[PDB]
Amino acid sequence: GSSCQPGTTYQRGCNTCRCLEDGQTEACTLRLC
Repeated sequence: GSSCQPGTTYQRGCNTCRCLEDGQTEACTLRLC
């Protein structure tokens, strides 16, 4: 398995994240929480 499952969506605390196609990178929002 990779560090995230590509295409999955979840939260990191108050931020929303998406696992990118390489399963080793994620796109998150920029809230301070």
